[PDB]
Amino acid sequence: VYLDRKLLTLEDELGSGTVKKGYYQMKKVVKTVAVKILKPALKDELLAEANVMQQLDNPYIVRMIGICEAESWMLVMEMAELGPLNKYLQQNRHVKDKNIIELVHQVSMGMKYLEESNFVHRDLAARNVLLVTQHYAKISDFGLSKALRADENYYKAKWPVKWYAPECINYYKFSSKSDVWSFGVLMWEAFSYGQKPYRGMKGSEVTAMLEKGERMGCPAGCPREMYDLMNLCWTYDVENRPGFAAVELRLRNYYYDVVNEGHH
Ligand SMILES: COc1cc(-c2cnc3[nH]cc(C(=O)NC(C)C)c3n2)cc(OC)c1OC
Repeated sequence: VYLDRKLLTLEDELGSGTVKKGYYQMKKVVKTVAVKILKPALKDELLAEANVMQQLDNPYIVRMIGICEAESWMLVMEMAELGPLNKYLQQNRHVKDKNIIELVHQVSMGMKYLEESNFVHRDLAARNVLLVTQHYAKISDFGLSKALRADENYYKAKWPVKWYAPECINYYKFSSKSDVWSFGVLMWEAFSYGQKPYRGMKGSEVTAMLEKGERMGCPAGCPREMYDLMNLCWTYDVENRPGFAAVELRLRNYYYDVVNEGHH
């Protein structure tokens, strides 16, 4: 959890606090890492972030190496060389539909685990799915994430409104079902090859559209089954909206179906 700064080697910027690629000399190897670096509230956020990641043990969730205090406060995590899913698909338009399915199923597996762990993510978007390889996705960015109280199935709170469920907007209530809503948006982005959802619309206009029972259209080349899954994620009523255990299963099965044809 606590790291020796002199074992860390930063490069002179992935994004902009800032995220920078670095090297942490480990027990025997040198490990490539991503380092989140800050510009009191800001410092406690980072430790809260680190506390959440510490509690999570799953192949489809970014792993924290530890925290560092030097020039600035620094959060050191495993590196995802291919970066954010939305950018990847934007620059790689010929990624196959099967490959996209495989990646979003991987995200659902990570989310299924987060649910069983009683954590809400609250920033689940394609920008926060990071690619270790073209066939290996991990969930990142636990800056807004909350551990649910033992006696509550939701957390009561700028928001990424286009990814938030009606109950988040209407009642400030975040649950795993809210994350499922965000996952639908993320699915939409993945099949739209990393285009922004609700193009040209303001936050308030989105809320209005959703209130009328309208949902985003089926992306070009997206299988009807995956668009059916998207819309089910976008179930307005929280009770009728599926959980991640159901979602992961629907994706597991349809991925295995598609794989079977790739041979047939
Ligand atoms: C390889 O290209 C990029 C890679 C990354 C990146 C890679 N590995 C990571 N591990 C934890 C991260 C992390 O905490 N990321 C937060 C920014 C979500 C994180 N971000 C981020 C990028 O832009 C943000 C990139 O595009 C230049």
